[PDB]
Amino acid sequence: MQLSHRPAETGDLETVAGFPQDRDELFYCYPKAIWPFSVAQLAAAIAERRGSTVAVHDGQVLGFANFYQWQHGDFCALGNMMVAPAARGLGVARYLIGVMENLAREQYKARLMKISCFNANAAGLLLYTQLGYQPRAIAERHDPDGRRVALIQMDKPLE
Ligand SMILES: Cc1cc(=O)oc2cc(OP(=O)(O)O)ccc12
Repeated sequence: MQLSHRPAETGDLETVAGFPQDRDELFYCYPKAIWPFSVAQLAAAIAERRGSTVAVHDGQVLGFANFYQWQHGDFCALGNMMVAPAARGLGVARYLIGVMENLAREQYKARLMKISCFNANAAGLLLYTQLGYQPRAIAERHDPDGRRVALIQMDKPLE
């Protein structure tokens, strides 16, 4: 894996919008989105968020992430973390999370990164734990079927 990163571009939209493979995956990375996902929904998120970034390997966009909260001198909150289906488990999310941690430190002077993860997303909970994130709180949310889910709110000091 030879990964690089750059800001997301218009031309990447269609690729990235192809990443969520089912309603659960879309919900875990973008819970306000409606299935089926679309470029317009992704672009609307990008326009109201900050730091939309892609990860690239062998000429392919393999990952995407941004911030949905940012508070200068304080923290950022990571969201829209998506990985191409052929590139799962290969370190793309770990890579991009490290890039986003640097961006939060450098641009926003953040002392903390927040990641919230829905309870069903075991792979996410385990990854964030490996990367040094700690659970802090659990909040109730509702999924598109009106069923109660638990949002596990995690954080990590930055340096
Ligand atoms: C997990 C997740 C990803 C994302 O991109 O946005 C989120 C936005 C969220 O907003 P509320 O706290 O429900 O207002 C919750 C979770 C996420």
